[PDB]
Amino acid sequence: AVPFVEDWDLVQTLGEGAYGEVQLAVNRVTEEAVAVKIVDMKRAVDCPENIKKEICINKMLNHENVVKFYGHRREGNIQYLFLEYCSGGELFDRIEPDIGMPEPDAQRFFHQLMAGVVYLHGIGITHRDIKPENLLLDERDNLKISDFGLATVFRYNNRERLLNKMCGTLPYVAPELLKRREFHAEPVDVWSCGIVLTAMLAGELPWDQPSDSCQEYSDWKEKKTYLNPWKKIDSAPLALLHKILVENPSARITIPDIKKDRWYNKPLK
Ligand SMILES: C[C@H]1CC[C@@H](NCc2ccc3c(c2)Cc2c(-c4ccc(C(=O)O)cc4)n[nH]c2-3)CC1
Repeated sequence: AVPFVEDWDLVQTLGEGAYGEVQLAVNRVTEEAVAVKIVDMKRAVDCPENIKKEICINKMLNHENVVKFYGHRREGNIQYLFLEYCSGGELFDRIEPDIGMPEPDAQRFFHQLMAGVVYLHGIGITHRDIKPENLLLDERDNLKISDFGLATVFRYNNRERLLNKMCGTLPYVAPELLKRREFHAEPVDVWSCGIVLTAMLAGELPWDQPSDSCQEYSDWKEKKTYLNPWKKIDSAPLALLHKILVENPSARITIPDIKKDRWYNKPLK
């Protein structure tokens, strides 16, 4: 038994918000770095319930493109979650405003993103809030899906549960969430991934939200890809977006088919 190995020093605030804050912790002995999410179980139906679900889901996660879950510590009202420290930071910061990033980097990040999503969907888990700020990068620039505070189970005992809860982030949310009472979970995550792809290649989001009243969204459905925000995206990745950002979730391309898309399998480019 090595003394002090259980002592972690909080040396930097990684993130802060409703949930509370995320601090970088370094092991007193080994100097190992991890991310510690601090969530004060206040209110009632709030944290006490929400944080418990987030924990159960994290305990199911084990994939190279998903933030690792080390464990959790509860000290009365305060709840501590020991998660993977990704020194690379948020993919969000790798996105140059109005520019994006080199197509090959985006393709690489997109490959890793799909890998993570396939994994989650494979074990019946939907994230429900995929966006650049939740996509982390490690020291080698490997994409990691993070924050399962909005995640939930959509498949259990081989039976799919349709969803109806409106959650996520408007710019990334699928249109069916704003138009239908119930919807299939998977196409919703594929959609947000497409908006993330769009952001990586153009450095701007296509619309405030996917609805009629939204100008750019209507233009997209009218295929006005000329000059408009899609003007900055090469034709190959654009052909993929045309298949992902499809109004009808039933007609939307699935991940197995995205894996077959030409740009997706295009070397480097
Ligand atoms: C304070 C300044 C310097 C650091 C910057 N942040 C970069 C950064 C670097 C490494 C990070 C995170 C952010 C966020 C995070 C997480 C993380 C894991 C899991 C969750 C979650 O489960 O919700 C949230 C955040 N692990 N590693 C990191 C912000 C301004």
